[PDB]
Amino acid sequence: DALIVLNVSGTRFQTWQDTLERYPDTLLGSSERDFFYHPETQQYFFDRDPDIFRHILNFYRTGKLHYPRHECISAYDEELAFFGLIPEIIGDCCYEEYKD
Amino acid sequence: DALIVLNVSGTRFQTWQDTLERYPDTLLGSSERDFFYHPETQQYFFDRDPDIFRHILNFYRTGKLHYPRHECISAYDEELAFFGLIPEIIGDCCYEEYKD
Amino acid sequence: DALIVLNVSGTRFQTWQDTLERYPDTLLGSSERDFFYHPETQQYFFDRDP
Repeated sequence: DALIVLNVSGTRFQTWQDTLERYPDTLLGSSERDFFYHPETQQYFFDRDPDIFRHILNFYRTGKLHYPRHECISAYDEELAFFGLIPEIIGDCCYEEYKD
Repeated sequence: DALIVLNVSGTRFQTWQDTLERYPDTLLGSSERDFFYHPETQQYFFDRDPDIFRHILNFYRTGKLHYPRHECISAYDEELAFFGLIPEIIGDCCYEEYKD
Repeated sequence: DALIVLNVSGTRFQTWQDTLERYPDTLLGSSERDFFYHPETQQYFFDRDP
């Protein structure tokens, strides 16, 4: 029973190994996180926008992702492409409004 | 009393013990808070997003809660279910807005 | 030249004395902040919505 502290260009978060590494297909669930890991400070630094990463954390928490309404799409698209998320699992209502 | 420094999937929050205990029938008021107690780190990890936790703490502050207009309802009702919070207590104007 | 760290039910912030105490009419600019001050932790705790 261990949880790690990972920071994304500022605000940090606490994640369990099983929750974060249950989707090996995405870069988050692979070993590339160790590339972003910084053992010198015991932190996993991603250096990205610290609001969409929160949505990705909620998605991994529940298995379903939602799209922020005030973060637009040309900021959401870049984050979902950099993080390698699947854009076809982002909720049901949120999927429709994001597509619209 | 004491301002317990607890973080919920990221940033931390502190609030008095009695203010937390004003709703003992809820998960936080009852002994489930001790079940989430982490004496090794002196925090109460809920594995829940801090955004909805802010509204939950606002509810534990007073007799009224408010629902923001932007975030999706699904995650909000999920957080309501996990915290054991009743859904017919979420303000009055915000209640009808959530209803529609 | 000194700035204080004040926390409001969680997330904390850094404020200069002149900026925070330039409006004495409001409770923030008065001495009641010392009532919310916690010298035991060197923090000014308000415990409100952040």
